[PDB]
Amino acid sequence: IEQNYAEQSEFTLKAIGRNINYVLKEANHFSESSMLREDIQQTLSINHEVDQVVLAEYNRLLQRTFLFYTPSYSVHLYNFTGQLYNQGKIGYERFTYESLYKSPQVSEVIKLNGKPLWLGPYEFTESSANPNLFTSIRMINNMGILLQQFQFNNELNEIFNYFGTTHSKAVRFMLVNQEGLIMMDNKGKLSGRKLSDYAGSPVVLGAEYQSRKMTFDQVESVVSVHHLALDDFGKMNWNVVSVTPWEYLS
Repeated sequence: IEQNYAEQSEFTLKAIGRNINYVLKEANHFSESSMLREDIQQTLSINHEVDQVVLAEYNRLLQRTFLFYTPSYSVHLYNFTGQLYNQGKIGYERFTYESLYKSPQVSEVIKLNGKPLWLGPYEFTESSANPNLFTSIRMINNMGILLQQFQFNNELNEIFNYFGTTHSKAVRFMLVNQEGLIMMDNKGKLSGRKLSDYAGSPVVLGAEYQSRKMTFDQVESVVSVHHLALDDFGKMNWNVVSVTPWEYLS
């Protein structure tokens, strides 16, 4: 039960990592296809306020274009001349034009030069109504910015259960960024909190695979970590962390 669970855990965490990447790639394909659309580009090119009738027609285009992809939750489309269009599912946060125009993330998006910036749960400081959302931001065409939020709780939970509940359903899985922010907790208890506040010993974030026995949130456990190879100049610096009760391995 010694080396065996480490064999199993390294495979499982890597598979979880690949499947999270697949979810993002699928959202990327969805964003790419939507933003190539002639009609999407056109009204964003408008450098001035539009009629209320043209607005409601563009809102309906945004609804039909962006909100029928299952995990799509909201879209904000804006230029730097004062125009902002947004639609979304029930409960979505409407961001102010100022907060989007001035957001520090904008500078990073521009450097990515069309590629998407992904912000995990709790990573997008401007998005405080619904911190569980993932956020994708990309430059669209020197012209505007496409800012999308996604509900991925179901999809990531399925990934955890499919690839990592194989031994026990007792296992906790977390997505944790480089600062130790617990972006998601599959037990629904620790989201938004600090990994160092619940792990009794250091957890080596950033490692390909590292495993250590320690107390975690009051349970003697094996804690394993796998860094996702998704980081881009220190953005998207994410890790999968699993916590298994030691009793299940003794």
